[PDB]
Order: sequence, then C-alpha cells, then structure tokens
Amino acid sequence: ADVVVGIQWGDEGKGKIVDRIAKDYDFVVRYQGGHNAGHTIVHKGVKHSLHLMPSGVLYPKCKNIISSAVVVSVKDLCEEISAFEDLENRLFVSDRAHVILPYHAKKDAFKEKSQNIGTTKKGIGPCYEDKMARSGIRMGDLLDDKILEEKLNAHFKAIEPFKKAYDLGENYEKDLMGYFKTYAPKICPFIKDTTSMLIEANQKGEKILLEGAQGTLLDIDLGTYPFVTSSNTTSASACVSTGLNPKAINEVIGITKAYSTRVGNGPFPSEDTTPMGDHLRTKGAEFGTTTKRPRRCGWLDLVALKYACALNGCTQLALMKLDVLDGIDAIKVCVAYERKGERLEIFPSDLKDCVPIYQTFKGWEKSVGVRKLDDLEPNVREYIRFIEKEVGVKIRLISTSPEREDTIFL
Amino acid sequence: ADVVVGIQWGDEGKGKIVDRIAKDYDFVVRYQGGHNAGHTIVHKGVKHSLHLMPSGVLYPKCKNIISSAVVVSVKDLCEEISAFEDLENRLFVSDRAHVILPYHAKKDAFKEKSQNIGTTKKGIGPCYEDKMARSGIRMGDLLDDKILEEKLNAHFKAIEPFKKAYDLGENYEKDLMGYFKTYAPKICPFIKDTTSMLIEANQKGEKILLEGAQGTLLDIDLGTYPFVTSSNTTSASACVSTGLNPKAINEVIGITKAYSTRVGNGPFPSEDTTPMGDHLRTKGAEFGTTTKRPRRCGWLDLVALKYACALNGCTQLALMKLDVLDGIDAIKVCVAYERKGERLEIFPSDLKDCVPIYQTFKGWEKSVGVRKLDDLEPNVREYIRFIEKEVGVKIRLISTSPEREDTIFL
Ligand SMILES: O=c1[nH]cnc2c1ncn2[C@@H]1O[C@H](COP(=O)(O)O)[C@@H](O)[C@H]1O
Ligand SMILES: O=c1[nH]cnc2c1ncn2[C@@H]1O[C@H](COP(=O)(O)O)[C@@H](O)[C@H]1O
Repeated sequence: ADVVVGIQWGDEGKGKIVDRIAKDYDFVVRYQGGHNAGHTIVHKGVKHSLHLMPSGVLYPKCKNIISSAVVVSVKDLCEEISAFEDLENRLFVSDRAHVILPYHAKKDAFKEKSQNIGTTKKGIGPCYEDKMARSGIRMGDLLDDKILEEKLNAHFKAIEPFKKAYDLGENYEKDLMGYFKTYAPKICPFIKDTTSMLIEANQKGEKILLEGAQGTLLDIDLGTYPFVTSSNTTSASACVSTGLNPKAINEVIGITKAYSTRVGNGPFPSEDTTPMGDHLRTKGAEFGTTTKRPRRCGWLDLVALKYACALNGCTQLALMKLDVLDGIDAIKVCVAYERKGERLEIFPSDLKDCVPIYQTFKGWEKSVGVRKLDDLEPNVREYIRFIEKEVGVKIRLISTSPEREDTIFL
Repeated sequence: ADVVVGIQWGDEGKGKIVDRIAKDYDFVVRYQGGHNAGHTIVHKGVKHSLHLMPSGVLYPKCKNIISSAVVVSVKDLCEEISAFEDLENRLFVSDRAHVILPYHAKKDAFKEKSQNIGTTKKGIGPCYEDKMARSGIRMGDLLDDKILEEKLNAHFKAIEPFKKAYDLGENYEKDLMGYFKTYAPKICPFIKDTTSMLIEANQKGEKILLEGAQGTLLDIDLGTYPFVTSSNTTSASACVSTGLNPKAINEVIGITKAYSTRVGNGPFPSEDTTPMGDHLRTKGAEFGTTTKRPRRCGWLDLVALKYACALNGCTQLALMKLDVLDGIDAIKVCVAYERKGERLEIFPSDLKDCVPIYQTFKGWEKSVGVRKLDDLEPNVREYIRFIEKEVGVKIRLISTSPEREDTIFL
C-alpha cells in the first residue's frame, strides 16, 4: 500500500496528487478526519470540491474507501454522493466509522469561545470525543432501526444537561430522528466492512493508495498541540485503522507546498507578516476556493519538514503550487531556528521563542503550467535541488498549477 | 524497531515476554494506554507488578520510554518509580503524554452507570476524551508553573457544571493544586522530548522494543466496540505516536494465551461457561495477581487470532500460559463461526449470533516449567503445530510458567 500524506499543516495539495496517480490503484482510501478537509481537483477547467469523498472518484474503475477512523457527517456525504454517477460498487463507507451529530458542531462552536483553537467548527473534535467516550454512534448502527433508535435515545438522555449551554433547539430530538429518517436510506447501501475488504486486497496484492487529510503538523499526538486536529494524520495512522499493518506500507509521498500556510491559530515559526510575505498572501492565502478562511502565509520550514519526513518515513516528496511563487522577487527558506542564542537543527516539542533562520533564493517568473523538467527556469530547479538535499528525500513530483496534468514526474 | 503486541483482549503475557527479551534492546517503549495495564514480571520467586512502568525496568542498561500516546496518572507513576533504584537516565516520560486528573476517574465511574462497559474505572477514557477536546493537560505543562496554573484554572472553570454530577469534592480545586505541588517536583526530572529521542535512535540503528498494552481486540477503532479501550493497541499505533514511521517496524511478536480471557463486558464467541471451562476458571480466571477482577474464560479463537495477526502484521507468535492447561482433560479451539447456518472463516464487524465451531484436542499433564522443546509432551507440540498451521504464523516463543526463564525459543 502507498500513502499520500501532507507534511505541513494541511492544504499542501494532497487531493491533486491522489487524483493524478489514482489511475494506477485499485483502492483509494480516506483514512481519517472528516469534512473539515476541503480541497479541489481540477481537470480541463472543471473544478471538483471534495470534502470526505476520496480523490479517486474521477476514475470509475477505482474503489473509493472511507475507512474506520473517519468521522462522517452523513448529510454532507450524501450531498457529495449526489454529484457523481453510479457510485454504488465504487464507494464504500466503513461500518466502524463514527457519525457526526449536529450537537457536535454546536459543542465545537461553544468550546471555541474559550479555547480559540480556530477549528473548522464542523464538530470533528467532539465526534472523536464521543468515540473515546465509547458513546459515539457508528455507521453500522444505521443498518438496524432498533439499534439506531436505542443509541439515539441514549444520546438524547446524555445530552439533556447541555441543551441550554450548546443552544440546542427545542426540537433537537424530533429533528435528529427525522434527519436519520431522511439520510439513513440514502447512505446505507454504501456501508460495508471495509476492514475485511482491505485485509483481503492486501493479501491478494491489489494496489492500495491511502489518502491523508489535514497534515503532519496537525497530528493530535505529535503536531503543534493544542492547535491540531483530533485525529492522527501520519502514514502510520493509515495502517492503524484501515486493517493494513505497518509492514504493508511501501511508498510514502510527502506533499509539501513550496511555501507554508496554516489556517487557524497556533505557532508558525516561518510565518512572514512583512512585505516579503505579501506576494504569498495575494496568490496563496485564498487556497483556490472550497476553503473559506484565508490562510496565514510563510516560508518553507525545513526543520519542520525533516521532522514530518521522519514521522512518516517519506520515500518521495511532491513539491506543490510552484506557480504561486511566479513573479516573486525572492524566496526564503527557514533552515534552522534560533532560540535565545542557540541554533536548533531539530524540531522541538515547544516552539516558544523559536525564531526562523533564513536562506534566501532567487525567485522565478513563469513556472505555471510547465510540464517538463527541461522547460523550468534554472531558479526553479535550484530551489528543488536545495530542498531535496537538505531534507534527504528526493522530490519526485512537481506541480505547476491546480490542473491534474500540470505535473512533472522525475 | 520490534513490537510486542497482545493479539487477544489483553492479559496475554506481554510483560513477561518484554522482560524476557528486553536485554537485547537499547529502548523499551510503552506507547499507549495507562495504568489500566497491570501485569507481573516474575524472576527467581520475586514478582514485580507493573502498571505504566515499561517492562525493561529490570535491565538497568535499558532506557525505558513512556511515549506520547500514553495517559499518565502522575501519582501512580511516582509510586512505581519509588520501587526501583537510580531510574534517572533510564526512564523518560514524553512531554506530550496526557495527564489523568482525578475528575477523569470520577467521570469514568459516572458514565459506567449507564454504559456498563466494564472499564478499569481509572479515568483512561475521559483522559483521552480531553485529549480529543484539546483541553487536556500534557506532561510538558508540569515543567512551567505558570503554564500549569493557567491550564488548571481553565480546567476548574470548565469542570464547574459537573461537580455535583461527578461527585467532585468541595475542595477539588485546592486538592488538585496540592496534588501537583506534591508530585510535579517528583516527576519533572523524567519529562523529555521522547519523540526526538526515538527518531534519533532509529536513525542511528539502535535497538528499539515497543511494548503494547491491552490487546488488539480492545482497539478503539477495530476491536469489539464499545467494549474496547480508548486507545489504538496494534503495531501501527506503536509508530503513530512514538516518532517512528511504519517502515521502521521489523519483528512483530503477537502474544496469545493458549486459551482466551476477557475482563469486563462485551462479546466473546469462544467463552465457555460449561463445566468444560471450569478448569480454565480455577487456574486462569485469577490472572496471577495485580489484576483484581476475575476474567471471563474461554477457548483459543482462531477466527479472531487471524484477524489480529492481519491487523498487526505478526511475524512470530508467543504462546503463553501453557501450564494453566496442565491436567485439563480436553482443549477446544474455535476454528470458525456459525451464524444462522452460515460458516464464517473471517472475523466480522458484528459478532451477533456468531456461535463458535470447535475442534477438540487432547490435553496434557505437565508442561509447567519445561524449558526445552524436547521435554514437552507430544500433546503440547501437536497443539502448537495446529495453531501455527491454521494461523500461518510460526510460534517462536512458548511460556510454561510466569517465571522469566520458563520460556522456550524456537
Ligand atoms: O483540511 C484542512 N486544511 C487546513 N487546516 C485544517 C484542515 N482541517 C482541519 N484543519 C485545522 O486543524 C485545526 C483543528 O480543526 P478541526 O479539524 O476542525 O478540529 C484547525 O487549525 C483547523 O483549521
Ligand atoms: O490491561 C488490561 N487487561 C485486560 N483488559 C483491559 C486492560 N486494560 C483495559 N482493559 C479492558 O478494556 C476495556 C476498557 O477499560 P479502560 O481501558 O479502563 O477504559 C474494559 O473491558 C477493560 O477491562
């Protein structure tokens, strides 16, 4: 099995790379997160905004899997399903994936008043909380009316002391009953034991691509906690909860933008709020669309990249959004941190007082849409070579625009 | 890095195997769970009851690591630390591990009134809940009085509406302040960035042993949910949260008892409540000591074993507690399930109406303390051979009593 993983704080370009290579795989598997993910595939001037739908959906011969560590907003997933023809037999949703309830998004908003993490306010965290509580509802529950009713009733009981605090409606109970009345018939044909499916595919030597969401530095354990998502985002998470074991992992493709972003609060050593960063904001704070909040912008951070590569075991890198840097006078790369006079070469567990140490590179003018290594400007290849060498992982994919085919393979 | 993983519902004998092989490793790493784990190492008539302390502690040249996905009861860990000499420089606690507060155990007991999972009531789940909430306190917070005070104050505020429901004292706040006043000085010298430590050890080719707790069928995602623990228990979890990547995983030793137990509620297809199971209860419901609740007893379940082996990528098996079966007339093995007239060879996501299909084997009389394959009774080796063949993983270790040296290597 191969893994595509974001090695920054999300928005690296994972959906484009998965869609570009999905043709070579039998399965494409979203293994964690929910519809907090939000990215575009672009091909021939048509943009597809996916949230939980795996990025193999444009290849009807692929089987797309939503795995067990995902949290599922059923209504939103049904809305994605309606945009494609004949998804039956090529989309499967784990019967062990957990179900996001409307209360989860309301709890998310309420806790954000004091915590100010900058979540997507979609109830991701509170759904994972109920999973840990082992009170959460799972997709398999929807296949049996009696089971779902019993679990909903337990939810209504447990939720009573919170109706005021979380501003739950007077008709919360009645409305949620009708919610599942509407959406359970729509989603139930897609619910499957995807763990058995992938165990068998791996045993048979079928080709499996694992599609990460968010990014390594958003990992609940190893990211910039508390400014993280509530799931594990690295390659090992792909084979925690799919049914695949760590021995099954072959290629690990680390997706990184040629610069850095994060959306939401939290530390960001290479953030650039000076006029040197203004080009990044013009061309790259609005990560296309599908993403509403503007991204904080900064430079590539090799300290953080090397940390993420070690966590994932990246065997190759994809360098993305080179076109965003077209026309910039100069590009900086954070090669180390300065903390109270000490030079740090290694990503620390606390980024307090970590000041970026930069090397500056010449910019370039016209990478956009280039499809051949030969046609790139020297300054582009010099940048690529520096990153590879410093990080010790070969850049095997270069993206020069959102379009599927604007991708160079090495 | 090598992994020792329980492939049943815990209590398989992981601590004994880790202690037996720890001499060959530079690091021994507890990577998830907390002091819900509870096992004995026995050597020369001395029993050591460990809970969160890694099972390399009896080899002073080993470095024991408590990794980032663990939840730490600080008081209880300090009590384990006091039982050993000169643990400084050979025990390290991740600065990212999360901290169990007294409220967590009270919440655990309160939710158990309605959920009846059968937890250890030690606050494991509620600590993981606060981790998902990203409100939880982490061990690194204890290194800075101001940070800890700020996070405690936020906890006291957030905990106010629950003081009655969870029966928190009138002095909860004052008592928790004094708790950390007492225990933070004791534990702080052990707090380290263990992620950087293990990344570096792996890069340098040092020898790392990863020690699982609970067992595969207790995995929060893939176990018998909701009758599971709130952490991921498989080999992939070891390299989700240590800093090690899946490519680093080499040997995966699946620990299984020669029969099955679970403690707490939940499905158990090969449970035997008939007189045939009474020998198991006499010699094996009281898993030595360190464990208070009696275990439910049943037979080895190859359907579940094959599932767990696939999830972990086991390269070898350890077959444990053979002495418990000494004197039993006959041993049954569950080789398949019957569900409404259908024979199942593969572990399903719902065990409802799954009835064990058994094969019966001749018992044995005197495996206890045997140390050589040649000295075992034929009936023992026939049992071992059947399991190996059916599961397709070689049994490389055989345990014939709790004693470290009562272990056969093949
Ligand atoms: O897909 C994403 N791209 C970028 N950031 C994300 C994405 N999903 C979640 N996050 C960030 O992860 C953190 C937690 O948000 P949550 O996943 O909604 O809990 C916040 O900083 C979010 O902005
Ligand atoms: O170390 C253990 N051995 C056996 N069962 C365990 C162990 N730790 C937790 N469990 C079980 O895991 C489930 C959840 O308990 P918790 O880990 O205390 O939440 C219950 O069935 C417990 O009995």
